[PDB]
Order: sequence, then structure tokens, then C-alpha cells
Amino acid sequence: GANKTVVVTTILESPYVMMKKNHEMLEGNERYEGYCVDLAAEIAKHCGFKYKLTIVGDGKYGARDADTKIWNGMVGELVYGKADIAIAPLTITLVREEVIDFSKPFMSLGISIMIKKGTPIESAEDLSKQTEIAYGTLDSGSTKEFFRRSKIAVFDKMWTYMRSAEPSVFVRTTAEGVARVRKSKGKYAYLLESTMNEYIEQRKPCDTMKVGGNLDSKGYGIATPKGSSLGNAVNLAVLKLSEQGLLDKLKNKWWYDKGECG
Amino acid sequence: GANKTVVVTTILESPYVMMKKNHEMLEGNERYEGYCVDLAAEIAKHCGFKYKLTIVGDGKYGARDADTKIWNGMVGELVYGKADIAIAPLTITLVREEVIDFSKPFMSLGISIMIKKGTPIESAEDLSKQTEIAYGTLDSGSTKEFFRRSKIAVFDKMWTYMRSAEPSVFVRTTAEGVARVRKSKGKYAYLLESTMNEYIEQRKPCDTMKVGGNLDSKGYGIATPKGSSLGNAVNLAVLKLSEQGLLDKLKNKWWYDKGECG
Ligand SMILES: O=C1CCCN1Cc1ccc(-n2nc(C(F)(F)F)c3c2CCCC3)cc1F
Ligand SMILES: N[C@@H](CCC(=O)O)C(=O)O
Ligand SMILES: N[C@@H](CCC(=O)O)C(=O)O
Ligand SMILES: [Zn+2]
Ligand SMILES: [Zn+2]
Ligand SMILES: [Zn+2]
Ligand SMILES: [Zn+2]
Repeated sequence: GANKTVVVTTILESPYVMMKKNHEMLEGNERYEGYCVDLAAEIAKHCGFKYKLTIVGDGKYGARDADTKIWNGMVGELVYGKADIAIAPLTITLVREEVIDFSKPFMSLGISIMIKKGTPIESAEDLSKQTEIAYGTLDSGSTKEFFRRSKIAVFDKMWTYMRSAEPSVFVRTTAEGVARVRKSKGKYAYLLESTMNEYIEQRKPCDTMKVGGNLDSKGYGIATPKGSSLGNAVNLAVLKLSEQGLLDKLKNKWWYDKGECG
Repeated sequence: GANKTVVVTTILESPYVMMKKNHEMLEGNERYEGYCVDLAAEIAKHCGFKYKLTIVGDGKYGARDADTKIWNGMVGELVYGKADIAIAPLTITLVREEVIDFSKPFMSLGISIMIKKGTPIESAEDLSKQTEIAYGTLDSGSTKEFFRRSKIAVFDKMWTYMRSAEPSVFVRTTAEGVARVRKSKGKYAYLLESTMNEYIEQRKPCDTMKVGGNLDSKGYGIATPKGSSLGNAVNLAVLKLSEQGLLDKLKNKWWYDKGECG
């Protein structure tokens, strides 16, 4: 039947989506800016739909509760029919691919280490071989599941530590992890995606840094509910944006053009 | 009905598929080795099929003739029903995605520059601003189409040069491009995928090198004909291999463990 306004689920995560200063009482999509705001506009333009940006209600990426089996976060909003599409730094994973559809990736990333400058840590192996410096991840996302599932000896040992460390090494939001690194005088390191890490490293007060290689190699994808009418066209649009150089332009706009650290 | 042996199309391209020394008169899959031989074995194991490796008849990746509209290469073998699956360093592109299905990527890569050591070239911009050093690409693949289509000013200018340069700057196989770099005393540079470039840079006689950043950012995917019964299971298998660390193991086996240049 008639076209409907597509409900887009996304998450307040710098530099992907941020509320514009003093727009708290304005209306609609114009309230937000960032990489995924720009990406949403292009994907809608190429696919021919109108859309509304909405912030995921529970502030989470998406994980399945072990007991209840209920999906939360943006994945949940797609699975239970609360949104039509997720346009966010949402990691393509097997367990998610089983319940929702992903486009081809629009970014690359890997899990990485953030330290406060001067922290004597250069690698995951370094972190795993000491106990003075605490370390954790975001509490309900793909990074935590990576450690939970890994059979690689260094990551397995890291998980054995994190899962029972006190106080909890896990955080609710990327911002909380970053703030914890910055206030802990070097006694907390944060495990997060390289994209987020590299962004923060170029933001004032310029006191964090990415160290070592990425622990893995994966992508973000645009997600739709299984059997969505949008999935095919969205996939082709991602490839077009890739080949036209648009995804590279948006990366350079929101990371490197935004740099504050010289 | 009953399961059939899956016909796999692939291409002789180091280190993805190579004929084992002195096996020219042996039979079957045991004749071949390499990254994509190992990947094929895992994808078949996870998906529960038997398979035969075959080398694409025309030795090409896959492009659509502008006049006849016929697809050649591995893409053609899928489009005309000559193979069931392509497991090769086959680039995910829009024009291909329109006629065949790709899995999520199993590698990353970008177009890159190979020079003979000592060549005074550090970038695509350098190449584009001079005429003493010739440069080209593989004649029937995604790199050539990248230059043909680009509207980025440096790449557009490079394409204007390559398309009418004499003798032809284009080559039939990656090996021919590499040999041309090595014999040209620095007067030919070769535009090829970073994966291939980085492999060759660690092989004797250790006289080539990758220079500058990648020009783009994309992936290889496993390809199946549209409506194949294999596509879904193959996609999920790629994600599993990614998350289990298997794709990283295979990369380190065929690139860095294979290094000859110290
Ligand atoms: O190592 C592995 C195996 C599992 C995934 N991954 C890393 C990885 C991440 C992203 C990309 N792609 N692919 C494409 C494309 F669809 F081809 F256009 C693009 C990207 C990066 C973003 C722009 C386009 C490719 C990758 F290989
Ligand atoms: N991108 C992650 C969230 C960030 C993280 O887990 O590090 C996800 O989709 O779950
Ligand atoms: N991977 C390329 C071939 C190599 C190249 O074009 O540089 C393709 O799929 O067409
Ligand atoms: Zn405004
Ligand atoms: Zn566009
Ligand atoms: Zn043998
Ligand atoms: Zn396996």
C-alpha cells in the first residue's frame, strides 16, 4: 500500500549521533547531527523513503538475555517491530544475523585498547599479565560477547578476570568508559571499538590514546527486521555510497576534520 | 533432491590458490593449496557439502562486456550456471551484487600502489603529476572499473592517462603486472589490491614495495548465483569463521608465516 514514514532506531554515540546544542525543544530530525545522521539522509535519498530518527529507548546496542531470551537495544526494537531500520554503529555479528538482516558493512572496526596517556600498557597481552590496572568493556554489546566467547588464550584470561572483578569493570555507555579512563590516573583501561577510540583520541583534553593492534576485524551494518521490504535496496545503497567515495567523505568529516588535538 | 557435489570456481592467484609442485598429474582438490583452498574446506565443513575445485576457464575475475552484455570470468561462470559458488579474492561490487549474491566479506582490502624499490613515487597524486613512470591495472577486474568510474580528481586524471597510454598499461594477470614492475627499472608502477601487494612485498627477490595509503576500502566475498540454496548458510559460515578467529589464522598462515624477506 501507501509509503509510510520509516522509523529509524539509532543511539546517542559520538560522532555517529549527537543532539545539536540548544535544540532540545526543536522538532524532528533537525535536532541531531553526526555520521549516522548524514548516512541516514543518503540512504533515504537513494532508497526513496521518508524517515524519523528515534533514539533507542533503553540506550543499548542489543543482546539477548540468557534466561528470558528477550532482545534488548536497537536489535530488540527491530525484532519486536518497534522500528523499521537501525542506522548506527551496530556491529555485524552471527547471533544478530540469525534474527535480523544486515547490509554489507559501511565501516570497518576492531576491538582496541584505550589508555590514559602514560599508562604502561601496549597490548592485550600486557593487560592480561598484570592486576594493578583494571580493564573492562561496554556492558551489553559485541565487545563483551567477544571476550565471553573467545578461546584465544590471552582474551580468555582477560575474560576470566573481567567477569568477576570488583567493582564491576563494565560500563553503561561509551562515555562512562572514557570518563573512567580519564579519572582513574591510569589504573583503568577501556576496551572499545577502534572507531570510537580513534575519535576520542583527537578530542580535548587529548589525554587518551589507542595502543596496540586491533584484536579483531569486523564491520558495522545497517540492520532491518527479517523480511523487511527495505533490506535489498538498503544493501545496494551502501555499496553505491562506498563506490562513490561518500563513506570516505563522511569519515573524514566526523573524525579528522573534527580533530581538536592538532 | 539428493545432495550434489558443489562446483567451486576459483582463480590461480597467489597466495589464494596455487598448484602444488609436481601435482600436475594428480587428481582432485589435493592438487591445490592456499588461503582460498583452506577457506573452501572450512566453508564446506560448516555448510555440510562436498565440492570440487575448478579453475575459471578464461582466467578472469568477472566483467560485463559493454557491447555484448555477456559476463566473463568467475562471475560469468555463476551467472550462466557453470559453477555453484566462487571462493576467491573476488571483490564485492555494486554491478556484481546486481547479478550474483555475496556473503559478508571474509577479507578487507583497498587498491594500492606497487613500486620497484627506489622508485620516486609515494602516492597516487605523485603518479598523476608526472609522465616518466607508466602505471596500470589488471585488465578485467574491480580495480580497472574503479578508475573508469571515479570522479575524484586525482583518480579521474589517472584514468584519462591509462585509458589511452601506449603501449597498453593493462595486464592479463597479477603475475604479469608484478613481472612488469620488476623488469622495468622503476619506469612502471602497478595498481593492485593491498592484499596481493603486501603478499608480494614479502616474497623473494624482495624488490617491490607498497607505497602510500589505500585508495579505497572494500572486501572480498564468497559469491553464489541468485536464488542459490547455499547463499544463506555460506553467509553465516563466513561470520562464524570470522568470530572463531579462523580468518585471522589463515591470513597469518599465507602472508606472514610465508614471509621470505625476514
Ligand atoms: O576481516 C573481516 C572479515 C569480516 C569483516 N572483516 C573486516 C571488513 C570490514 C569491512 C569491509 N568492507 N566491505 C565493504 C564492501 F561491502 F565490500 F563494500 C566495505 C567495507 C568497509 C566499509 C566500506 C565498504 C570489509 C572487511 F573485510
Ligand atoms: N558496536 C557495538 C557496541 C560497542 C561495543 O560493544 O564496544 C555493538 O554493536 O554492540
Ligand atoms: N579482486 C579483483 C581482481 C584484482 C584487481 O582488479 O585488482 C576483482 O574481483 O575483480
Ligand atoms: Zn538547528
Ligand atoms: Zn548519494
Ligand atoms: Zn600432495
Ligand atoms: Zn571451522
